[PDB]
Amino acid sequence: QRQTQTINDSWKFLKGECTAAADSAFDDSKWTSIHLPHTWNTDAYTEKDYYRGTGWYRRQLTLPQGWKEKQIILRLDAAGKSATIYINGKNVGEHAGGYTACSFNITPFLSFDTPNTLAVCVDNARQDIAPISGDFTFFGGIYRDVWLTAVPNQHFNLTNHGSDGLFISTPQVSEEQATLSIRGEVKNDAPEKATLELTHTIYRPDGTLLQTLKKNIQLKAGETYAFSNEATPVLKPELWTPETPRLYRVETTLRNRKTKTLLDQSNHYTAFRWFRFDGDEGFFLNGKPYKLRGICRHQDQKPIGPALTDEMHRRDFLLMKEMGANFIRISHYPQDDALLEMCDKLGMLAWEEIPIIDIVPNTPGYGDNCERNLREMIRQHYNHPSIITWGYMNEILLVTQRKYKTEAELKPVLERTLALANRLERVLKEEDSTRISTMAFHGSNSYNETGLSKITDIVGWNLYQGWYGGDLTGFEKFLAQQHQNHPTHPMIVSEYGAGSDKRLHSLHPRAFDFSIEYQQKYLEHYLPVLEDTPYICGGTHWNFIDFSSALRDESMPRINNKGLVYADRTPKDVYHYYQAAWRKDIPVLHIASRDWTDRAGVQQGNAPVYLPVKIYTNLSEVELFIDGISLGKQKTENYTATFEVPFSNRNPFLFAQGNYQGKTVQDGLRINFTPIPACLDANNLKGLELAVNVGSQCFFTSDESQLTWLPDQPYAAGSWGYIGGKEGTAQTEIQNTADGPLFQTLRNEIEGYRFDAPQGVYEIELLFTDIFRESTFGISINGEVVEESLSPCKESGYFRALRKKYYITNDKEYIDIRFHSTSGTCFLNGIKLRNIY
Amino acid sequence: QRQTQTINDSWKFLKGECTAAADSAFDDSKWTSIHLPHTWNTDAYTEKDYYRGTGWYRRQLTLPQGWKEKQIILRLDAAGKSATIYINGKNVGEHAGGYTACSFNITPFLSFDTPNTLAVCVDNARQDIAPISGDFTFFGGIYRDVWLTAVPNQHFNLTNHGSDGLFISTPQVSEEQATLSIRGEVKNDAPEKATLELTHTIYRPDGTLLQTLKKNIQLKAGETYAFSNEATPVLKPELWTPETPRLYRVETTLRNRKTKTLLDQSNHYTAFRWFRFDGDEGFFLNGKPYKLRGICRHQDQKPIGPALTDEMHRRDFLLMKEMGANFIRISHYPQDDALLEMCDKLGMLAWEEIPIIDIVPNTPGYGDNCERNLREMIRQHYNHPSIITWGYMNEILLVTQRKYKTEAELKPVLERTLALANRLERVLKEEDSTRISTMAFHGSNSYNETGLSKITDIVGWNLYQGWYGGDLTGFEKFLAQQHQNHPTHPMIVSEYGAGSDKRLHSLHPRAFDFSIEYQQKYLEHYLPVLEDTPYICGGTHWNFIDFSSALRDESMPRINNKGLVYADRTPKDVYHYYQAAWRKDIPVLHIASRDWTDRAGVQQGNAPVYLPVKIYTNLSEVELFIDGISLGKQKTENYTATFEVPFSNRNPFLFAQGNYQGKTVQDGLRINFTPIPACLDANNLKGLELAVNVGSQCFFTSDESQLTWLPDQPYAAGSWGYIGGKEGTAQTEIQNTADGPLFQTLRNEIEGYRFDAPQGVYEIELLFTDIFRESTFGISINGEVVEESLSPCKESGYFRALRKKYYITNDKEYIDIRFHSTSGTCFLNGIKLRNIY
Ligand SMILES: [Ca+2]
Ligand SMILES: [Ca+2]
Ligand SMILES: [K+]
Ligand SMILES: [K+]
Repeated sequence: QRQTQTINDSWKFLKGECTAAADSAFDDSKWTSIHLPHTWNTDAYTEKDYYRGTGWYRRQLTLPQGWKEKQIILRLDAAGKSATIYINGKNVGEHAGGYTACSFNITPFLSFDTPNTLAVCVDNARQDIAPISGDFTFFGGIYRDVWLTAVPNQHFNLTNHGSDGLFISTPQVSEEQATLSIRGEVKNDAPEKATLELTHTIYRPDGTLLQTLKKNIQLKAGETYAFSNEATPVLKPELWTPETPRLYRVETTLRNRKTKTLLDQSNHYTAFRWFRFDGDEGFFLNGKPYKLRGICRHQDQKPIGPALTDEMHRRDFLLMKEMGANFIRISHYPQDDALLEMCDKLGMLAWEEIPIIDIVPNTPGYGDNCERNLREMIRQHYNHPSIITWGYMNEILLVTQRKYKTEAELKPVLERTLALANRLERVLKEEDSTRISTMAFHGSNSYNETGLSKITDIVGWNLYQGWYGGDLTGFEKFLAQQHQNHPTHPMIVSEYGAGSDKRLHSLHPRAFDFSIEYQQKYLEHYLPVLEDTPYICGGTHWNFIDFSSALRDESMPRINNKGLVYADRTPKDVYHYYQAAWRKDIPVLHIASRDWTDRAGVQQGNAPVYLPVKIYTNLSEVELFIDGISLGKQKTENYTATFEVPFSNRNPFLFAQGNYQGKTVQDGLRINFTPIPACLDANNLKGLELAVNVGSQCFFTSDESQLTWLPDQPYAAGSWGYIGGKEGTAQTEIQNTADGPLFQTLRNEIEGYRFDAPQGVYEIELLFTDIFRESTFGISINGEVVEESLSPCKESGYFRALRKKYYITNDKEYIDIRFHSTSGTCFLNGIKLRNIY
Repeated sequence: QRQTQTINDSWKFLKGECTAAADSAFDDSKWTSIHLPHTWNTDAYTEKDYYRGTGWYRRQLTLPQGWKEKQIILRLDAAGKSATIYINGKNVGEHAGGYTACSFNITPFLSFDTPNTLAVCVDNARQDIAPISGDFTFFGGIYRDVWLTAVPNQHFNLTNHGSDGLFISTPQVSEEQATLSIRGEVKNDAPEKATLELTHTIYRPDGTLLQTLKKNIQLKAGETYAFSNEATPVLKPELWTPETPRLYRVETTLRNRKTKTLLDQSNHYTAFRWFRFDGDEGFFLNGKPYKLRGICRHQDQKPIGPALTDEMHRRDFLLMKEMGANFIRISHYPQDDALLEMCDKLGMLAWEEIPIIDIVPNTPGYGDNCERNLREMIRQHYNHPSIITWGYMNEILLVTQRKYKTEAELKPVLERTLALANRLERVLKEEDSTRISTMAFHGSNSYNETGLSKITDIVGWNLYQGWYGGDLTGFEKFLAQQHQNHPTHPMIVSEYGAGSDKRLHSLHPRAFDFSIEYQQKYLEHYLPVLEDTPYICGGTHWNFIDFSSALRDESMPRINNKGLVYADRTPKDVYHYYQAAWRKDIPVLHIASRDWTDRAGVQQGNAPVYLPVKIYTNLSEVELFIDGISLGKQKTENYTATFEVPFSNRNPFLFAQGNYQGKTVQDGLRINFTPIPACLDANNLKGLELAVNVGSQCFFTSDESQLTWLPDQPYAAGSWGYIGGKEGTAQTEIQNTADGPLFQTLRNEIEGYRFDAPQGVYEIELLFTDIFRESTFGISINGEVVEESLSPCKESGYFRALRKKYYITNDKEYIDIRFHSTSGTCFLNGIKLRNIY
């Protein structure tokens, strides 16, 4: 019989090279105790320069005596980026690739009456292994399951590109009938021949038997045997869709032909579906038009990296499925079996790819490792009915076009690129003729002009109009252009998204302020275009999660914040916009304010402060209440509705309801509101901490201090605000603060800041960061100099926070701060006023 | 005149020893760029052995030309645990004590032509500085503001024990009139004699001028002049309470006698109140009985330690004040001026102490440094009218009596201890006769038998009956016996609390399961005893926050989790228990399920799963709905009501309402519910992840995977559950897992675990941690051996997680897992079951 179990436990780990670390008798007691899955790159969640290099893993293998006559296969499901396996000091094998499995028959190197030592040397510094470039962290270590499989001396091949050795397909599929094809290899590692019986048992979705195939076979000592048995056509077969994931189990059994002793067994699922892509009418599943509703998903989770356990992969999947998605771009690398098991069983169409990104370098051996990862991916994930397309390149021209400008420089790189591309297209269709090929392009017509877009069956456009420049309307314009010029290339929008940050909100959202509201604006424009345009087969949203990308700065450094859920898998409000549009079966009513629970605003006297509250819903009409008071009904358009809500009380309870298919549907939540006075006097100063996000139109709420910094406002008599200057913005990371975004916007060429305020003693905090890589200025308040010559970049350097507090005695009816430029410009990034006496 | 500003910006930091790190011509370019406040000890949030030792801070000081003729005073508000300060390489001064400020006149060391170097050597290893022991982390670094103050040559004394140099008190206070005493010192740092005018301006709470006092003073060169001025008696003074914090501003001004030019100015608050502690009748404020409704507050915040900005101290105060507290025990050390400012101005009585804890060591200079720290605390904080008592020792016999059990070992230690207490009591009464002295005891009568309880004006008892032993009712019993045996000693319950973990919930809460429910049970019992016993002055709940204590393991290692709010200052549900009991002015209606948003339970058929939902409120009657369905109106007792709630749907909306003072009050929220079947079959197995918290009556929801592990249940025909064994519990930290509490409980001597499940292919995961520091045992599943000789402690060691996954083919109608001992005992800490095929 076959025994499969993990050996994820009882490991020792050492970061860095170490000579003698493979030896049986090496002393490792001072090493770190760990448990797989593991990564040594949690540093990538704070450090841009994460450790790329070597690390050593050691674990004892003490073999069970019942395995004395079995073959022992070791499987590493992934290790980034490469691994060399030692058993008792003997090199057993090596693997190149961070996202595909590898397996080794380790029987010869094992003892059965002594301890055996397993030692894995892992390296994520190697430049001959994909990816070498791309918008994510190249995490090092053994971050998927590690298995031991013991099998009898005759068994199915388990050392074919780390796969299961068996491959099931369906050559023909129609409403009326379909045909099955069960192929694989049997291996005999006994010293003598053997006569076997092979059995293929096929079960309907409902568990009952549909058919048994039997074929007797013989193998001589040390031979591997290739079979390929068609099956009786299945009549009126139950077809698979994401919505009806009908699966047929196929159980393949290997027994000794005389004694009928069971030897080895291996189960797989199969399904019956066909599909095509149409440059004019889109995607067709089982003959019917089918809009692909997709998201892409990276595999990491802050702060553990990609060392996820399998229930986390399943949790991720439940979230994408409850949102209503029917398609997933598994990108940019092949992901855990735990995930693909769910796309088959619970139902999701799948696109899977290997990470060849940005630029084909002239690195010796790169192309060859790429082709092996393509074969590994395809052979390992071949039996997953959910997968309908493989891909191998994503934006392969992006860095190439940035780094090479002349036609002379482009020439050799475009040739390398077009070569590797056609090569892999051939490797793909040689490994699998049942699925579609695909490539993903950044938003450039040069993928057409260079020839790259004639290569695959379908094309993916990564489109960011309205985020990385352009207009939101350029998105549908870019796609209509591609469709008139290239009407036979069927298109998927394989990427679109906008960053958001829970700390930032705006009544006037713009791109690259990273407010919750701009990302919503961007997605609310993109999604109907995807749903209502026939030559768009679908879109895959980039990305389902906020994910690790150590090289990024922007509002959340080390993080790509374009997710629909946060890194911990709490959903952003906009997740429920997708749900409203994609789940018609249930009611969706979501007050879109879980991202905006700590609100502030400038208050005229005692009048209520108006701030928008948004609702995502599939109901047609919704009514919103604040502390019991109705704010009327509103008809939904585009699954959304905004109310202008009067905030007053400090802990208001928001409540929404509406009718859906005859049932009443409700939602509610409490939030926090703090009014800030527009006109300071001695009463409203008690307990006031007036804090302004100078140079920005966003409310910034610290997640460290819970303080909200108000949008900048110009000075008006009776009130407070800035005098002169223009808004300035950076996306570079700011040292020495948790509150990056507050320092990344500033009022440049500022002339003053004024507070009309009563006489007294005041605490003034000034926030500076020089983002213009020289500025020197003096600061006076009510005619007294508080800085003679402040130069933030000479004190602290560029992109580094300075917070300076001053105690100020106001003997006037105002607090007038003036800036006196002497070099460069005057700038101010934030200001906070408190009355002390 | 006077200019005060921070120099928190533009610092360089190096951890560890460094030679010549003080020299101006040192190269610190490869040091770390940091911004004060800073601690080098964020490692304490993960590591138990956090680094204790030396750290170096360097800054350039470039002085304004307008300061050329002024005295520059440098003030460090805190450095843990000691600081030595260097100006341009020359030792300026030293300070011992991590929680009090220090100040130095650095004018003689500075130049105005060339830049200056400020270097600070900070050390958190010195054993001659308190604390040497105690249940919190001794963070190193400069974690409070650092100031420069430039003053003219005649100025108020700023180098008296780091204080403001002024001392204002009210020698007599009644409702009819009060006296006011305004004292301080003036320093003439000029080489020439000076003749000055000293002005005190006293303002009513409403801002109007009440009195101007004026005296001429004359100072020789270099002289320090002590003034003591008595104001006119204040008639019908506005009395201060936490509910009415009326403050009188005292403005003290120094003028050049001839030219009338203003030289220096210092503002302070005084207030008029008197208080009294009675052994029979408790606490009296301004003649009226007053119950002290207190909390304690540590000053750290995960993961930045004590390096809080001042708006974070203000945030903490607001939450404390919104809860209804009127008393804060500022422990175990004095804290930020930003905190005491809110106590005076927004209203909260205060006890403040220095950290002499656990054992008076036999260390030279420790007594001397404790005395210096007590003088510093009283002088630096003398002018805060909220402070009504000073303390200096907390549980000073706790470690003494653990370490020494023989009278010969105890005799010297008790003499050292009584000597220091008696020393510090007279220092306190020397420094401040306007305030009560206090000492906090652990739950032992030895404080009475040693005479420690005879030293201070009042005594505090730290009491944990129902947490660290005993029954809940032993709390009121311990207090009653104290009161009858020592009726003249007035009593505060100065610590009481119980740990809790958002991940743990129990329908049968018990001590040290760390469930949210047990902490509620404990506090629901303690609070009314505090409210209703007359001879209890009040209590200070331990603690307001979950806080850093590196030596703690238990359910959240490195964290003391007895908070009313989490480390990030999100409130626990029980925070609103206090709010309902203590706020009469606002309505309080809180569904107690923000701590329990991810529910799950065992479902019989399609019958609904019943789970308690608690409500905290000061309403007399509440009505709970679930998904629009009402569940009745309940009468509240002890500010709480519990409903038995039927859960079926996945995303239920809970809604609560009642009446308060005529108006309708509401609350509501969504949570998640996952039903787990009691009887497994083909249908309900698809999508099922049956996970069990073996050997515990707690639900455990992982905050990493979001999966809930069910309380254990014994096997029953047709269902699933354990067979044999007893429950076992460890508080030691579990290596190699984020889900510690799951692995801390187990079924010891277990015999099997069984699921009545259909035939198929199942994934079983078993969880192991040996907690008994030898067990070896075998495991079989339906008679198939899966482990011949598993010894968790031999493969991994004690208190380390093992997660083993097995794939098993089940030909039967049950899955039967049996354990077969060999050495030690069999055990299981967790089990999870999925159906693959
Ligand atoms: Ca896995
Ligand atoms: Ca401070
Ligand atoms: K700003
Ligand atoms: K357990």
